[PDB]
Amino acid sequence: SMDDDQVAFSFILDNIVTQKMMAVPDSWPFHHPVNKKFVPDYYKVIVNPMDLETIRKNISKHKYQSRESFLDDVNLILANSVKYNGPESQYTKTAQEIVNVCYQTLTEYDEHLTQLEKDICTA
Amino acid sequence: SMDDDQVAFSFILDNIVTQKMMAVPDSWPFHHPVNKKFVPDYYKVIVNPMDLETIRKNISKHKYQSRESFLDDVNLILANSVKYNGPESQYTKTAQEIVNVCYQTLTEYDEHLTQLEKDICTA
Repeated sequence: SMDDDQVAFSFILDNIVTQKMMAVPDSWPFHHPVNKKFVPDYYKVIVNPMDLETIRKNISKHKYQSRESFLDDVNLILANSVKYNGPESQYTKTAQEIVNVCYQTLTEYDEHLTQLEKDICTA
Repeated sequence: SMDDDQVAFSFILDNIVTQKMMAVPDSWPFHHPVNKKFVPDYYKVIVNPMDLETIRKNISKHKYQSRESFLDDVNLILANSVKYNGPESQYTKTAQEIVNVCYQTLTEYDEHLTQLEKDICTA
């Protein structure tokens, strides 16, 4: 955590979220936990909610040491939207675009992220 | 088929399935229709089953003239796994890697696929 390699890794993840994922058009409903005021049954339907703010808080606490656990939480946003909104919902298409810009940016950064992941583990 | 644009389009889709999607680790359960011998209630729960072999058979018969109909079947695999296995299931995570690498590869081939789609449409 105090390790600069961990901090640099978390910093890159945070910027995937703020520069790319939160920039998806109409993505605001995914930026924060679902508000039960407007979606009253959400937490009765969805057992493990996930949203971009929760991921950013995990990043700020250095809870991700490799990209797989980060991508697992990102993917959960989409899977939850398939369950709640439906597989063909406009919201699900937006969530898949959030996933796509994340996944594809992770691919672009593969060699950089691999080095950081190794240096986090070594430390 | 004798239309070379359609054949080339299908050929590219087929290679997205065999080179990328079927190469996902532990993805074999998605390669063929679910075997009810091992998953006895599957077809009682899932009304529109889908799998990668069925998609490949559709590709061989040139069912897809654009990426949209192809993606509809790809996303149906994921929708079925969210419903049957749950949003957090290891199987759903595998399905999401299949879907995610599919979108990423389609984006990589965008310039080829857009031209082919237009040349199929004009005819």
